[PDB]
Amino acid sequence: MDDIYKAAVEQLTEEQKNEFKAAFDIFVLGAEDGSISTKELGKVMRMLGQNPTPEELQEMIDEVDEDGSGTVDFDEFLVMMVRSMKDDSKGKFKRPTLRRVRISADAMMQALLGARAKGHHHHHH
Ligand SMILES: NCCCCCNS(=O)(=O)c1cccc2c(Cl)cccc12
Ligand SMILES: [Ca+2]
Repeated sequence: MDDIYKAAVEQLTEEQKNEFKAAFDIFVLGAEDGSISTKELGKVMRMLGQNPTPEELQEMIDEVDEDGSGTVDFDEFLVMMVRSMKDDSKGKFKRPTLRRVRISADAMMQALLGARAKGHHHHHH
């Protein structure tokens, strides 16, 4: 959990936090810990059209899980979304060998939000 990523979470207004909070609750649907785990990840990813395995699911969480928690909480959840945005938005550093996982974090949110097709006002974009 980098300070920059942490700041990004706090940089979110009440509406922004509320919107993400809703996704978090859904993400951890049935979660005993309340954090996004492999079980929750698999279900969420399944909706996105993915079929990752438990080992793969844990790896994903590990991507945003810097504390070695093993699960993605509210902090990691926002960080994961911010991480992707920060990349295209900035993409500073960029280690060698290139980066993998072209999965769109925004795309996942759309699946999680659902809304019977009409996910939020289309005018918002
Ligand atoms: N531009 C960097 C993209 C990284 C952000 C997304 N990472 S991801 O492995 O594709 C991913 C997608 C959806 C849910 C995830 C969760 Cl819940 C945890 C870790 C990674 C996840
Ligand atoms: Ca954690």
